[PDB]
Amino acid sequence: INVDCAKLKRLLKETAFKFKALKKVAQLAVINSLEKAFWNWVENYPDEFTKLYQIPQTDMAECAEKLFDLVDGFAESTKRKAAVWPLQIILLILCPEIIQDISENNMNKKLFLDSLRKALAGHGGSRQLTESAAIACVKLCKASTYINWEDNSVIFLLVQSMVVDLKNLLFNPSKPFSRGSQPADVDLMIDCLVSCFRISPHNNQHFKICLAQNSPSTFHYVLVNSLHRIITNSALDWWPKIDAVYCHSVELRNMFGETLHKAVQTRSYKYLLLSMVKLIHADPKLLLCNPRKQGPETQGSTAELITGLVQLVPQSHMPEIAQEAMEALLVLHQLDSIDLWNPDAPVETFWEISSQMLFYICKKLTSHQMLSSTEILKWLREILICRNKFLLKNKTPPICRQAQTKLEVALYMFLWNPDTEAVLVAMSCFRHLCEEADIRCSVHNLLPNYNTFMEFASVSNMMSTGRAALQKRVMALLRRIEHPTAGNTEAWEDTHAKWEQATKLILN
Repeated sequence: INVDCAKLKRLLKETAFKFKALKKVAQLAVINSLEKAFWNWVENYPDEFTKLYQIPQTDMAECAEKLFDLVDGFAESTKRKAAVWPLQIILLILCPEIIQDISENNMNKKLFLDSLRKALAGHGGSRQLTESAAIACVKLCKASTYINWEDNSVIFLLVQSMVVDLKNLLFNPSKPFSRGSQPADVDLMIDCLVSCFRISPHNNQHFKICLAQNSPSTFHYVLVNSLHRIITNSALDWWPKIDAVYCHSVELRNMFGETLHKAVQTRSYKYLLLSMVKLIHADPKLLLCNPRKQGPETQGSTAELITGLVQLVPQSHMPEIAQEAMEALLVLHQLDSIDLWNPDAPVETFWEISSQMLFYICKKLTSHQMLSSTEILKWLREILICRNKFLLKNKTPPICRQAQTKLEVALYMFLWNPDTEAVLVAMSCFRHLCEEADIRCSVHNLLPNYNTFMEFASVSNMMSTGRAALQKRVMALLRRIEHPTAGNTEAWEDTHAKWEQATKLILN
């Protein structure tokens, strides 16, 4: 439920005065709800928590102390004590004066708080107390990033955060004993890392310990997920940002290379690659706002990245990854992002890599029939539009006419495709091809059969019916063309070869 500050006071007051003698197993779920609602109160209301640290409403603390006392009595230092500790911590955050006071009756708070530090180093005790202390401290760090430099617990934050009692339990390159139910609570991990970044942006040890190659790739998954979170969940901790992260980038475009090489051939590499391609979808600049090794021409870095993406779209072993690779390659082709592909002379490198990408796509597409093919075909539509705009925003075929002809080879070869959708999409995107030829220039000697292509646009956008009637319409418009082309002839020969194998197969 939604909970505001006065509403929170009402909730905790009501639960407080009736919180006597309630059932312990009932009180466990009560404590869990009391934990959960506080975060919603944090997230929806931006600055009311800020106000708490300027004008202390002592009524909230007075209400919270009774809950403190009964829950502390409820522990008896048992396993239940663990379930005390997270909500227990939140409470202290809700008493700004007793934090300075704790560092007569307030001595009771000391008997967990120092004990908290005593359990934060994992000194003695059990694993359960250690884990619960870690969860509580992570929630503490997550809370205190909403404070704006009042320094009440920011000094206490610096005490318990950059201590290895927080780090070396979680960010330890070896001994990841974290828990047994899950290999590592990546939500716990991500909250600790993200909070530590948004406290000290220019500190870089915690980035370094996970971006190491000899570091286990679980840390790498944590890092890429955390970067996606920083990309998305903005406006809170608004003063840190990814701009300091921009420079620390070369090992990312490297790590993409090694992980892609592994994913060509445990099993979590798939999830890790999925996360990285999702991040590339999230922000284009990060992998390429870098020292441009694309500038060196022996192997262009941005070109290498694009080819590494393109190697994934035809493969159906990892179909969902193909869906976001699809999307990411679409996003890189945006009007702003392509300028980032090369700081200097972006036009040549952009056109070369776009021509190479269409060549590889059309060759692999005409090579064989795949299940995703129609979707891939739809993708080509958008790709064409973007590069069309590019030339219009700009106003040479070493390879461009080769991939150009290989495009309409695929268009004609899908004009016979059994599925209706592929026929509609190809017969639609013929207009994009002819409109590109229009933007190139009149006489249209560069592209013959132009009026037939406009007629393809019309026959695309009258009507949708059964397969047979559109087949006759396609037959008629194919009959109506008159000027031979290399692409037409090549498509005919390829279809003839396919027909020979098909008929030989059918007869036997």
